[PDB]
Amino acid sequence: GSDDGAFGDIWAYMSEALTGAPGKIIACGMLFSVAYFGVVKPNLGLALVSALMMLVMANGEKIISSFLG
Amino acid sequence: GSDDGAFGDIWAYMSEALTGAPGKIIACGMLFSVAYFGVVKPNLGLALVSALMMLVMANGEKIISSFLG
Amino acid sequence: GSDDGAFGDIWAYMSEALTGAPGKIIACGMLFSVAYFGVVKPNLGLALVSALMMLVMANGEKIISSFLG
Amino acid sequence: GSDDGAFGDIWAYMSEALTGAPGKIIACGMLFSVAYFGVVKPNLGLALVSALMMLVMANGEKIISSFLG
Amino acid sequence: GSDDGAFGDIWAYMSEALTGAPGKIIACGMLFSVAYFGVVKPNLGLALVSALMMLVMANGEKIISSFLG
Amino acid sequence: GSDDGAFGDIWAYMSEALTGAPGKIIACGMLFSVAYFGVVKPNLGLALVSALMMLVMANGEKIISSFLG
Amino acid sequence: GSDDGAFGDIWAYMSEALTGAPGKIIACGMLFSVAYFGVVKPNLGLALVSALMMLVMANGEKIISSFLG
Amino acid sequence: GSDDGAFGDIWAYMSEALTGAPGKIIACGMLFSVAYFGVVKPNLGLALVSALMMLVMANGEKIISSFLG
Amino acid sequence: GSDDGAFGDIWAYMSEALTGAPGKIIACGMLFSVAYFGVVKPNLGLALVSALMMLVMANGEKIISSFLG
Amino acid sequence: GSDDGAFGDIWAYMSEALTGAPGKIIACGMLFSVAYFGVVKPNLGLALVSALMMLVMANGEKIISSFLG
Amino acid sequence: GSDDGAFGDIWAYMSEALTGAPGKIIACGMLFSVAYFGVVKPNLGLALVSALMMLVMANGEKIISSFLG
Amino acid sequence: GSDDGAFGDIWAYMSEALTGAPGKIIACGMLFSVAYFGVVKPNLGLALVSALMMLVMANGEKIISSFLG
Amino acid sequence: GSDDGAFGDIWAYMSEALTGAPGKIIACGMLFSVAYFGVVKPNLGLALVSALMMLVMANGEKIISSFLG
Amino acid sequence: GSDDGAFGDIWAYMSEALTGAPGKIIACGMLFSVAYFGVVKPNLGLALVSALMMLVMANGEKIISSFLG
Amino acid sequence: GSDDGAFGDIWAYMSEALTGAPGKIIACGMLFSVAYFGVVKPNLGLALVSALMMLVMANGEKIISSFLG
Amino acid sequence: GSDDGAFGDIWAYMSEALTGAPGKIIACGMLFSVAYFGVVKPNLGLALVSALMMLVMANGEKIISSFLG
Amino acid sequence: GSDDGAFGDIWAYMSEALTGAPGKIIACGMLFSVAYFGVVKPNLGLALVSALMMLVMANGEKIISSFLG
Amino acid sequence: GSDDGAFGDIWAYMSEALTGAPGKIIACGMLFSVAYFGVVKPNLGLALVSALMMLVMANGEKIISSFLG
Amino acid sequence: GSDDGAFGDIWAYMSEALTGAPGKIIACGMLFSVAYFGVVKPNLGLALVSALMMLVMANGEKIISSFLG
Amino acid sequence: GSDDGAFGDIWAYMSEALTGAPGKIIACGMLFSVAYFGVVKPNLGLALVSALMMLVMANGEKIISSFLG
Ligand SMILES: CCCCCCCCCCCCCCCC(=O)OC[C@H](COP(=O)(O)OC[C@@H](O)CO)OC(=O)CCCCCCCCCCCCCCC
Ligand SMILES: CCCCCCCCCCCCCCCC(=O)OC[C@H](COP(=O)(O)OC[C@@H](O)CO)OC(=O)CCCCCCCCCCCCCCC
Ligand SMILES: CCCCCCCCCCCCCCCC(=O)OC[C@H](COP(=O)(O)OC[C@@H](O)CO)OC(=O)CCCCCCCCCCCCCCC
Ligand SMILES: CCCCCCCCCCCCCCCC(=O)OC[C@H](COP(=O)(O)OC[C@@H](O)CO)OC(=O)CCCCCCCCCCCCCCC
Ligand SMILES: CCCCCCCCCCCCCCCC(=O)OC[C@H](COP(=O)(O)OC[C@@H](O)CO)OC(=O)CCCCCCCCCCCCCCC
Ligand SMILES: CCCCCCCCCCCCCCCC(=O)OC[C@H](COP(=O)(O)OC[C@@H](O)CO)OC(=O)CCCCCCCCCCCCCCC
Ligand SMILES: CCCCCCCCCCCCCCCC(=O)OC[C@H](COP(=O)(O)OC[C@@H](O)CO)OC(=O)CCCCCCCCCCCCCCC
Ligand SMILES: CCCCCCCCCCCCCCCC(=O)OC[C@H](COP(=O)(O)OC[C@@H](O)CO)OC(=O)CCCCCCCCCCCCCCC
Ligand SMILES: CCCCCCCCCCCCCCCC(=O)OC[C@H](COP(=O)(O)OC[C@@H](O)CO)OC(=O)CCCCCCCCCCCCCCC
Ligand SMILES: CCCCCCCCCCCCCCCC(=O)OC[C@H](COP(=O)(O)OC[C@@H](O)CO)OC(=O)CCCCCCCCCCCCCCC
Ligand SMILES: CCCCCCCCCCCCCCCC(=O)OC[C@H](COP(=O)(O)OC[C@@H](O)CO)OC(=O)CCCCCCCCCCCCCCC
Ligand SMILES: CCCCCCCCCCCCCCCC(=O)OC[C@H](COP(=O)(O)OC[C@@H](O)CO)OC(=O)CCCCCCCCCCCCCCC
Ligand SMILES: CCCCCCCCCCCCCCCC(=O)OC[C@H](COP(=O)(O)OC[C@@H](O)CO)OC(=O)CCCCCCCCCCCCCCC
Repeated sequence: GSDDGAFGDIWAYMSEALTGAPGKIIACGMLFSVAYFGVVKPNLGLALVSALMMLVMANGEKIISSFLG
Repeated sequence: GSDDGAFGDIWAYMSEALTGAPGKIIACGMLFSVAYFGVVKPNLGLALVSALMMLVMANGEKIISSFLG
Repeated sequence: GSDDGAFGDIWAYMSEALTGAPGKIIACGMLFSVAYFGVVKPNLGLALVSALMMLVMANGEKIISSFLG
Repeated sequence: GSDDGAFGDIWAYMSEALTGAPGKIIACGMLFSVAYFGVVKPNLGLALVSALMMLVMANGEKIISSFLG
Repeated sequence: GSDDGAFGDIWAYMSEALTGAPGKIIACGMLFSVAYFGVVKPNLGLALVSALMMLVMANGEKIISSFLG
Repeated sequence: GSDDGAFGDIWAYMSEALTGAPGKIIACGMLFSVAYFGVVKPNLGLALVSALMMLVMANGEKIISSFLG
Repeated sequence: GSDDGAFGDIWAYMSEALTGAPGKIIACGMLFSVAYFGVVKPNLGLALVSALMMLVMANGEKIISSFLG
Repeated sequence: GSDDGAFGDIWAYMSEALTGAPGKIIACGMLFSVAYFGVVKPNLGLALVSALMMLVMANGEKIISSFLG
Repeated sequence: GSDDGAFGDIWAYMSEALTGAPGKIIACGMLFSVAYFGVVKPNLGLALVSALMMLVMANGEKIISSFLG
Repeated sequence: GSDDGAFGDIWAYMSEALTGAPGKIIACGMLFSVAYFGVVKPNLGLALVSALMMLVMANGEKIISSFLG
Repeated sequence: GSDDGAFGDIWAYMSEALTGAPGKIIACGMLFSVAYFGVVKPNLGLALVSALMMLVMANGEKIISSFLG
Repeated sequence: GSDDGAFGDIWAYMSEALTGAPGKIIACGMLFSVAYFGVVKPNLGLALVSALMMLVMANGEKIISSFLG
Repeated sequence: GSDDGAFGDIWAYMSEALTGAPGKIIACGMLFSVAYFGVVKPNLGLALVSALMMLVMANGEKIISSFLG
Repeated sequence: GSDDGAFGDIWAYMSEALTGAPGKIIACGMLFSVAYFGVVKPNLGLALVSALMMLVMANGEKIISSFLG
Repeated sequence: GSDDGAFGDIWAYMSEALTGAPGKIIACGMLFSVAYFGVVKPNLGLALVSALMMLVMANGEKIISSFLG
Repeated sequence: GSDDGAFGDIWAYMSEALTGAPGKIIACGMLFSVAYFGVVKPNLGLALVSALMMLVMANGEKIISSFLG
Repeated sequence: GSDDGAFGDIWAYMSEALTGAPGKIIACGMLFSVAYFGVVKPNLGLALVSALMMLVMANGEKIISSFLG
Repeated sequence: GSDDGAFGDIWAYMSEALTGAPGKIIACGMLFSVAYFGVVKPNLGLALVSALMMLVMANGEKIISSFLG
Repeated sequence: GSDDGAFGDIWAYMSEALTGAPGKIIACGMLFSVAYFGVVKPNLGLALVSALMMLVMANGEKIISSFLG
Repeated sequence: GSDDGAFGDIWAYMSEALTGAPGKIIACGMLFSVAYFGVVKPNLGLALVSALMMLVMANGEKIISSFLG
């Protein structure tokens, strides 16, 4: 695929925001949810799941560029 | 089928955009939705489903050209 | 039925366009809709439905010629 | 009824065109509409309805000749 | 009523044409309209209505002769 | 009521067609719809409903003749 | 009211046809519509509504004669 | 009922297609849906339901001919 | 039933794809789901259920051809 | 079955990924879950279950190709 | 209220049919639905609910005559 | 208000029919609808609602005469 | 305003009929409509709306005389 | 109640089918469901519940005739 | 009850399949489940329960025919 | 509040029926449900809850009159 | 409360059936459940609970009449 | 606000009916619904909610007069 | 804006009626609707919404005068 | 209580089956369970408990008839 065109700026902004401020906000929300739901039932496995999800988010642009030429 | 004609340019643009900027934008939206919905209920299977959907998108032009001569 | 006559050219163009550029454009639109609606609710069954619809489109001329003599 | 007379040629042309080029054009339009409306809401039942309508078109001359002597 | 007189030939021609070539042409037009309007909104009930109308046309002479002595 | 008159032939044809070819076509359409809608959500109760509807169709002439003298 | 006069024959024919051949034809049309619309959405309540309507038709002459002296 | 008439060919085609190519296509769609929905929640009871539905389809013509004379 | 006709090609493609590439893709999805859901709760019985479902898929064409003549 | 066709690339990618990077990621997740759940209740049998599941994953393509021709 | 008048026959027929053939048909449909829905989830309480509904139907005329003078 | 005048007879007939034959027919229709809709989803609360509606019908004349002097 | 003049009698008759026989007839029609539409969908809120409308009708003359001097 | 009338044949067919072929089919479906759901969780109490339901089905006509006069 | 009618073939097939191939498949599934669940917790009582369930399946047709006349 | 007015009769009937025949019917239904649901899971606490609910029903009119002046 | 009225017959039937045939059927079901669940875990206390529940059923009418005047 | 004017009588009637006969009827309906829905699922919290709603109804006029001057 | 002019009286009446008799009538209707819809589904949040709406109505004149000079 | 009525046959069958074939089957299951669970831990007290349970089953009809009049 080609990253340029009429929608090149939108794709660039989305890719930068995936690991940028919106992605960091979503990760912080994940951490907040993990901490909050652990008040009654402490479960640190959800922290590992959130870490894996943040790892996927960090590699989301690479996966998208690999699958879509 | 024949890729040329009066609508050849439209079909060419659509095929290139399927794996181009609009397709990448839709894939990034899929990743964003997967990350967002995992704040409360972490589910990494939806990431696999999104990967399969991006794989289908990458092969969409081939499928269309195979089915429609 | 007879494929010739005053409307022979129109019927020929429609039959060729069913599996030609307009049909391919409609199939690409189907794929785009399937990818877009899967952002929030990933459902790969709609991809199978779209594949079946493209299969019907590929055989549309044969069905029409079989039913209408 | 009698197929001859002053309007025999018009009736003959209409009967031949029902399963001829105009009928095939209308059937192709039915297929195109079914494919187009399935982009957002894939519904293959309309394909069955269109097949039944083409079956009725193929037997339209027989029905007309049976009802009208 | 009496079928003879100065207008006997006109009445005879009209009665024969009701189920003859003009009636068959009108029935074929009904079928064409049913097929055409079903491209966007497939509705096979109109086919049943057209069949009933052709049944009425086939019995039009009998009804007229029964009502008018 | 009286089954004869100017509209006796139309009523006779309608009564015979209720359990005849058009009624059988409608019943086959009911079966096709039941089979088609069961692809995604298998529901055999609709088959029982269709059987009851065909039973009503078989007794439609008797009901009409009983209600209308 | 008085059933005789200049329009006595017309009123007599209408009253006899209400439960006669035209009324039976309308009832058969009701049954056909109920069967046809039940192909996609089986609803046997419309059959009960049609039965009530035929019951009203059977008593239409009595109602008219009661209201109009 | 009588299988002949103006709509005899349509009824014959529908009856043959119920257990013919369209019926087989619908059954294959049932099998595909059963296999697809079993990816996340394996449920082999739906396979039994589909088998019963195909059994009903195989006997649909017999049921219709029994109910409608 | 008869495998030929206007829909013979569609039925042939569906039957070949049931045990072909789409069926293999669905089976691989079944295996992926079984492996993924076993991360937290290892359950190898779902593997046996998936094997039985693939066995049913392999015999789907035979079952359909046996039930539908 | 045939591994080629319109969906040949998708099936090839899925088969290679079953024992490739996604399969290895799922196996590593299995190991992580086994290690994590053993903090409070050490149970090494789940390690054997995970080893068996990885063995099934390694032979998943062979099983699918054997069952689906 | 008064049971006579222009609509006396309609009311009499409705009251007799409430506990007559149509009411018995509706009760048999209730029993059939209770038996059918108990295939997957056996629930005999719905049988008691249906018995209570039939009891209400048996006393429907009395209730209507008591409320409406 | 005054119950006499040019429209005194119409008002008297309407008031008597509210709790008379037409009102009883409407109440019987309510009972029939309650029984029919309870075939699939037994709900006896609708019977209580219908009883309340019949109670309102029985007191409709009193309410109208109280509000309108 | 002044209630006398050339149109004093018409205004007096209209004001008396608002809460007189025609108003009572309209209120009875409201009650009949509420009872009839509640056969399929029992909704007693429409009864409250009708009561409010009758309350407005009872005070219509006062409102008109207050607004128009 | 009276078993005769316009709907006497429908009621007779329903009563005979309650303990006839459709009732036996529903009972066989109950047995199949009991056997199938006992693969993972063997529960023979559901067999007793199904036996009680078949006992109710055998006495359904008697119950309906007792409740509805 | 009567084993013949429109649904005689369906009932015959279901009765033969209860102790035929589908019943044997369900029994083999019962045995497989008993063997599989005994890997961690060996319990041979479930084998006796499965034997009793197969005994019930073998006598299912007799029970159904005894309860339903 | 005032118990008289246009709706005095409706309120009186509702208050008398709360502890009258409809209230007793609802209480008997409560007892029947308690007995029925205790077949599998005997729970006599629901009997105490039903007794408390009947106590509330007996005092419903007093509560309503106390809250609403 | 008053046992008479429009719902007097329904209340009488429910009260008689509480200790009549339906109540005896529910008690027999309780005994059957107690015997069945005692195959694996013999517990005769559930028999005492069922006896107490039958005692409550025998006094249900008295309790309802005492609470509801 | 001012309670007088052209709509003073309507407002006075509505305020008196809020805690009068219509309000008492609505409260009795609330109690009936609470008792009815507690047959299957006894929930006395809905009684407390209904008591709070009646408390709000008793103070509705005060709230309206406080908010609207 | 200026409150005087040709339409000063109309604006004054509307502003006074917003918090006057018509506004109070609308608020009482809101309370009645909240009480009525809470019979089946008790929801006291709608009471808070109605209170907020009455608060907006009380400040409607101030908002209008602030926005429109 | 009365043993007759609409449910007299069901109650008679249940009472006869309590000490009949189903009761004997349940008792044999009790004996089989006692023998099976005694392989590892021989406990003949469970045999006495089963004997007491069979004694209760033999007197179940008497207890039910004594408690329920
Ligand atoms: C960075 C450090 C390493 C990362 C952490 C290690 C992995 C941790 C996972 C196991 C923790 C176990 C205790 C969890 C506690 C727990 O209850 O988890 C709950 C969570 C949800 O799982 P299910 O939906 O199966 O849960 C159903 C219920 O059990 C609800 O919990 O489990 C997972 O997410 C497991 C899947 C992660 C493993 C699968 C990963 C492979 C799929 C993704 C591959 C990439 C796809 C890319 C797409 C673009
Ligand atoms: C690239 C790496 C390999 C790809 C990933 C591996 C496959 C992953 C699938 C299983 C993950 C299981 C956990 C998911 C978590 C989950 O809940 O998923 C939810 C998602 C939606 O499934 P349903 O609509 O059945 O879900 C109903 C509810 O369960 C909602 O979840 O499941 C799927 O998409 C399964 C279908 C994928 C498998 C079918 C693929 C074959 C059809 C497409 C073939 C191509 C068609 C082409 C048309 C042109
Ligand atoms: C090429 C590979 C093989 C093709 C793919 C295999 C078939 C896939 C179908 C099942 C996927 C199930 C999951 C879908 C997910 C899903 O939700 O689907 C939604 C889609 C719409 O179905 P309904 O309108 O019943 O849906 C109502 C709601 O459920 C909305 O989804 O379902 C279908 O299209 C089923 C009908 C396809 C099967 C019928 C085919 C036979 C009719 C056409 C025969 C030809 C007519 C020719 C006329 C000229
Ligand atoms: C050649 C292969 C066999 C043909 C295909 C099998 C029949 C397919 C019908 C059912 C598919 C169900 C899913 C459809 C999906 C669907 O939504 O359909 C929509 C379409 C329109 O129906 P309605 O107007 O009832 O729909 C109202 C809304 O539901 C809009 O859909 O339904 C039909 O056409 C049903 C009538 C066909 C059955 C009636 C046929 C008998 C009348 C014609 C007899 C001949 C008259 C001759 C006059 C000369
Ligand atoms: C021949 C064998 C015996 C016939 C089959 C047995 C009856 C089967 C009915 C119950 C199956 C339950 C599962 C269905 C699955 C289901 O969902 O059904 C859907 C279908 C539509 O019902 P509703 O419109 O209430 O459904 C609203 C939604 O639930 C949509 O399903 O239900 C019925 O048709 C029930 C009415 C049949 C019973 C009423 C019959 C009495 C009225 C007709 C009397 C004759 C009138 C003659 C007029 C001339
Ligand atoms: C050929 C081999 C023998 C056939 C297979 C044996 C029967 C299998 C049924 C039980 C499997 C249980 C596990 C299923 C898993 C399951 O969840 O099923 C789901 C499916 C839908 O049932 P419901 O709509 O009750 O489900 C509501 C939810 O539970 C959704 O599942 O259940 C049925 O279809 C049961 C009805 C079949 C039995 C009724 C048959 C009698 C009616 C048809 C008679 C012919 C009518 C002819 C009209 C022309
Ligand atoms: C190729 C090797 C042999 C195949 C594997 C052996 C059979 C394995 C089954 C037992 C494993 C037990 C542990 C599973 C672990 C487990 O939890 O399973 C879950 C799965 C779903 O069962 P249910 O829906 O009863 O589960 C409800 C909950 O328990 C969810 O698990 O169980 C089955 O699929 C049992 C039915 C298979 C047996 C029925 C087969 C007969 C019906 C199909 C016959 C063909 C129909 C053809 C239609 C065209
Ligand atoms: C003749 C023998 C005696 C009759 C049977 C005894 C009563 C049986 C009721 C309890 C069985 C409990 C297990 C059911 C299993 C069950 O799930 O039931 C479902 C059914 C529907 O109830 P809901 O709509 O509350 O259910 C919501 C969900 O739970 C869906 O089930 O429950 C009822 O019908 C209870 C109301 C009957 C009791 C109210 C009767 C009083 C109102 C009618 C009075 C006459 C009005 C006349 C108007 C003209
Ligand atoms: C004679 C015996 C005593 C009468 C029966 C007792 C009252 C029964 C009501 C509750 C049953 C609850 C279960 C129902 C089951 C149910 O689903 O009901 C459905 C039905 C419709 O309510 P909605 O439109 O709120 O329903 C929306 C959806 O929930 C559809 O059900 O509910 C009502 O009618 C409640 C209103 C009756 C209570 C309001 C009465 C006060 C207004 C009328 C006052 C007179 C106006 C006179 C104007 C002239
Ligand atoms: C012919 C031989 C004698 C028949 C068998 C003996 C009765 C067997 C019942 C107990 C078995 C216990 C183990 C079951 C295993 C089990 O889990 O059962 C499940 C099944 C469903 O009960 P529930 O809906 O209470 O279950 C909620 C969950 O526990 C799901 O199981 O239980 C019943 O059906 C009990 C009701 C039968 C007893 C009530 C009968 C009286 C009502 C019907 C009277 C006739 C109404 C006629 C209307 C026309
Ligand atoms: C006449 C003799 C004395 C009456 C009986 C004594 C009270 C019995 C309650 C405890 C029995 C415990 C075992 C039950 C077994 C049981 O499972 O109960 C189930 C039932 C439902 O409770 P929940 O909805 O909390 O249950 C959620 C799940 O646990 C389902 O059971 O519990 C209650 O009803 C408790 C509330 C009664 C106590 C609250 C009463 C105060 C509120 C009503 C005050 C009047 C409001 C008037 C409005 C107009
Ligand atoms: C007179 C005696 C004292 C009154 C009773 C005490 C309060 C009872 C409430 C708690 C009972 C809990 C168990 C209920 C059982 C239950 O399930 O309730 C269901 C009912 C509906 O609540 P939701 O819509 O949140 O429920 C969603 C689902 O849970 C459906 O239940 O809950 C309430 O109404 C709670 C709100 C009452 C508390 C809020 C009051 C403040 C708002 C109103 C203030 C006045 C507004 C005036 C506007 C003009
Ligand atoms: C006087 C005492 C304090 C007032 C009450 C406190 C506020 C109560 C609101 C929350 C209650 C939540 C439970 C409700 C239960 C509920 O279901 O509510 C339903 C109602 C309708 O909301 P939607 O249309 O979002 O609902 C869609 C569905 O959920 C239908 O309910 O919700 C609201 O009105 C929320 C908006 C109020 C909050 C927005 C206020 C700000 C906008 C107005 C500002 C002034 C505009 C002036 C223009 C001139």
